[PDB]
Amino acid sequence: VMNRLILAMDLMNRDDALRVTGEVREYIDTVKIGYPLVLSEGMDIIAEFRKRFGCRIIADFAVADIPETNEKICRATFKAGADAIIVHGFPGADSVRACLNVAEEMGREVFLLTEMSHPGAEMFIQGAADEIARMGVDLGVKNYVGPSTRPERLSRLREIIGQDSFLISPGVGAQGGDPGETLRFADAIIVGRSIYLADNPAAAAAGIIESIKDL
Amino acid sequence: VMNRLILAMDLMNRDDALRVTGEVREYIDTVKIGYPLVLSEGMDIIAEFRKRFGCRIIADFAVADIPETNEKICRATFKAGADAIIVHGFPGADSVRACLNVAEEMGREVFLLTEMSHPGAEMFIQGAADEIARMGVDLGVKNYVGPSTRPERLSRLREIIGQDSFLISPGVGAQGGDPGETLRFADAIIVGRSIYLADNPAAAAAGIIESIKDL
Ligand SMILES: CCOC(=O)c1cc(=O)[nH]c(=O)n1[C@@H]1O[C@H](COP(=O)(O)O)[C@@H](O)[C@H]1O
Ligand SMILES: CCOC(=O)c1cc(=O)[nH]c(=O)n1[C@@H]1O[C@H](COP(=O)(O)O)[C@@H](O)[C@H]1O
Repeated sequence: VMNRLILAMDLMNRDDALRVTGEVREYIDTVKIGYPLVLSEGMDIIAEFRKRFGCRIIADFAVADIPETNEKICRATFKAGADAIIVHGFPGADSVRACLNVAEEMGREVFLLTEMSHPGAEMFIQGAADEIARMGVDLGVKNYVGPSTRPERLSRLREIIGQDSFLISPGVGAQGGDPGETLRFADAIIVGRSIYLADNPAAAAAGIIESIKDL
Repeated sequence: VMNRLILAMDLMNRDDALRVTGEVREYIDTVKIGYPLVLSEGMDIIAEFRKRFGCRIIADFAVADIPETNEKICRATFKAGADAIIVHGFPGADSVRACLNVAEEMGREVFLLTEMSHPGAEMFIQGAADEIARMGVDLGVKNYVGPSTRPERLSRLREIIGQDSFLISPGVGAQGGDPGETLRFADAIIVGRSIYLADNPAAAAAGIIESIKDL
């Protein structure tokens, strides 16, 4: 992805989300849109962004339901124009496979969320995360999400998935993660608040990128 | 809830969802709306149903993100008129607490999803589910979701949460669960396909209810 930087656009107002995304578009080719924006402004926001900005859109829907419901969510999401969808692995292999099947049908991609970045991830997800990643490998998943806040975990994830899999990583900036350290293991970093709450989002993005280029 | 039966309205077309819900409304007072319908028709569908049918709406959004994102999802969902939201416990206590805080702010309810009903739930969720339920109890959660497909698990869940907590249970009918057995432990059952794919949804609902009344 451009500059190895993915914007997490979690503003909840269309006007603010369009302003910030336009201001930083010279520095990214990929925007992650989640439920904060979609549930406030509608699924049509995905195609609007995709067209306006000529970006890739990752729908961060943390998909975490039974196979039949996951199927439906994925189909609605790809019908709305998303390039990829983020799926939890904790519901197990049939739930993941359901999403992979729809992505295969519709020519899209699944990202498997393996271990989360926030403190509560230590309670239950972290102990399962290596197995969740191995399950991904055995299902043929090629794209993964793991935590900037724990680069030792992010290194173990990378070890499981191999060098050819694509790994993106949230938790940079606001949550405490570091761009450069995270990019030792991840292919791209996700950044939300450190850019979209900045007084100058373009300057915030540019500053991050200047630290990425130095790598 | 009326007749201890909650409709899972996972049709993806507004006209079909309104037809079926209207046909079975004499038999329920509570509809569960999830992402299949909301991502196809918009969040406005919640208030439309709530008003048209004078039902309670549970937003089944399987909320499974970091605390700050969960906050945003909950606020958008309650702003849309939902009475309650379903939240995963697997992301840990801070993610759950974030949802509880918004519900307290907005006079709404959280349901904690503890153990899922599909086969893949055995991989990772089932081994954590008793702890997830105990975490719920220690956070003050009063409403829970557990699986009709495993009534021995559903009994253990009930044992943890006590007799005063409210427990609802999906997996009845299509997934193999039985109404009467499930209602030995759950206060209400969730039913989707066995009603909404039936040639006569009202007759399907009535048949289920006639088996519930016999209990
Ligand atoms: C939960 C599914 O989505 C994610 O991508 C995600 C997983 C995770 O472990 N950590 C994480 O922060 N994210 C998401 O990535 C974004 C992080 O934004 P920020 O902390 O503001 O830089 C935000 O949308 C959050 O919901
Ligand atoms: C995943 C969050 O939501 C749920 O309520 C849920 C959890 C679970 O373990 N099992 C389960 O079936 N559900 C939901 O409950 C509904 C079951 O519908 P059905 O099987 O058609 O009777 C459906 O919306 C499904 O997504």
